[PDB]
Amino acid sequence: RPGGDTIFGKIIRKEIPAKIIFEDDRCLAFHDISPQAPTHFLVIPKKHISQISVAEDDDESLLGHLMIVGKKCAADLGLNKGYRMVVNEGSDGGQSVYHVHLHVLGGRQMHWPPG
Amino acid sequence: GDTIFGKIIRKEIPAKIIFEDDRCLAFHDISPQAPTHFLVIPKKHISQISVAEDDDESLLGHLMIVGKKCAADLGLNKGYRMVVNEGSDGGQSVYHVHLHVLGGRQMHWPPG
Ligand SMILES: Nc1ccn([C@@H]2O[C@H](COP(=O)(O)O)[C@@H](O)[C@H]2O)c(=O)n1
Ligand SMILES: [Cl-]
Repeated sequence: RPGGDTIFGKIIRKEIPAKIIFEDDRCLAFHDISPQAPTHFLVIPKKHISQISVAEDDDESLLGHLMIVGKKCAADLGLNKGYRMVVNEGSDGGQSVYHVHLHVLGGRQMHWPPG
Repeated sequence: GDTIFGKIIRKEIPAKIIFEDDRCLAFHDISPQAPTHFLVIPKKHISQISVAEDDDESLLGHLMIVGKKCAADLGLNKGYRMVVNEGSDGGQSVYHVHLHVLGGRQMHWPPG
C-alpha cells in the first residue's frame, strides 16, 4: 500500500471515499469533511510526507505544485473574491493528520489573526 | 506597482531580516500576531498567488522550505502555521505574494 495508512493515504488509494475536485500524478484536491468556510478543500501530495518540518529540499517543486493546484482549483470553484491557504505544522499548528496538506478556504471574509 | 515589500527587498527601509538568498527574503512581521511571526517573500514581484505561473512552482515551494528552515532556527519545535492570503476575502494586506509563518503559541481553528 503505497502512500501509507493515514486517512489521506487511504483516500489517495480510493480505499475511503472523498469528494475529489482535481487529481494528477503528484497530488489530489478534495473537500474537507469539516468545512470552516463556505468552500474549504485540501490539496495533498500523493507522495507521503508526514509534515512540512521534515520535507526534503528536493520536495520544493511538489510543495509549490500544491499551491499552484490550490489556486487553480479555487478559480475553478469561483472563489473570485479570494481565499486563504494554510499549512498546519505539529501541535502548535493544530495538525491532526500527519500527511502534508494545504487547506484552501474561501467564500467568506477571512479574519486576522489566522487563528 | 511597487509595494512596501519592494522597498524592503531593495533595502530602502529597515526590516529585521532573518534570512536572504538570491531569490527570496525572510523577515519578521512588523505587526506580529504570535510570539514568532515572520514572512518569506520572493524577490520576483508576483502580486498575488492567483496570478502565479506554472514556472513559479519551485520558487513557491522554495518559500515553504526556507520558511520551515527559518522556523527551526527560531526554535519553533512545537510547530507553527503557514499562511498565504489571496485577495479581499483572504485578507491579503500587500500585493506582493508572501508566506506568513506563525508560532510560539497555540494556533486556533478556524484559521480566521
Ligand atoms: N476523513 C477525513 C478526515 C479529516 N479531514 C480533514 O482533514 C483536515 C486535517 O487538517 P489538520 O491536520 O491541519 O487538522 C481537517 O480539516 C479535517 O476535517 C477530512 O477532510 N476527511
Ligand atoms: Cl496578507
